[PDB]
Amino acid sequence: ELRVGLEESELWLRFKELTNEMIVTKNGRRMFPVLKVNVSGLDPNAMYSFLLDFVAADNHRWKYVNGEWVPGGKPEPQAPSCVYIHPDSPNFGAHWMKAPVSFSKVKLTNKLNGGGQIMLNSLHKYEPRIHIVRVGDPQRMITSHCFPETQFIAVTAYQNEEITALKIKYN
Ligand SMILES: CCN1CCC(Nc2ccccc2F)CC1
Repeated sequence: ELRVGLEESELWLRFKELTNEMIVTKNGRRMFPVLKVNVSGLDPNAMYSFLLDFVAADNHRWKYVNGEWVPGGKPEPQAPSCVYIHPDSPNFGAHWMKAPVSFSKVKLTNKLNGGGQIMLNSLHKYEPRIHIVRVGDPQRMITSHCFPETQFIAVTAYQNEEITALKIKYN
């Protein structure tokens, strides 16, 4: 049976209970925490690519008011559906299962300025989503896992001083 497990879930949860925030910039910013998963039940012999995208969680934006995140207006038009290809792609099931799959290099941006960055809209809540794509499959079979522990709001600057502090503490 295919299982994809979130690594460092108790670290994600510490951020999620404050409401998690990820910085977006012109040139793109790496995430902290880093999204990492453990995989079992792939065909060790088969070849697969790992994809990461970010799903919009709400039909509204958010605002940090009196130390509380609250609904903050109508959404911006959906961000362009950007997909990040894990740099080990394509590779054997055995490769993906022998050690946690780490998306350490992905960069979140608020400007389309290339370099395989992911464009997100400031003050919008997103949920990371990993896809496993079997290579050479005439059926183009894909599997999708969502990680609700990893939800965050995209921000141009941290709003919660406690998130600023957690980021420095654990990073
Ligand atoms: C005290 C509770 N806390 C335990 C440690 C933390 N884990 C963690 C910290 C830094 C790097 C990697 C990690 F997994 C998750 C929650």
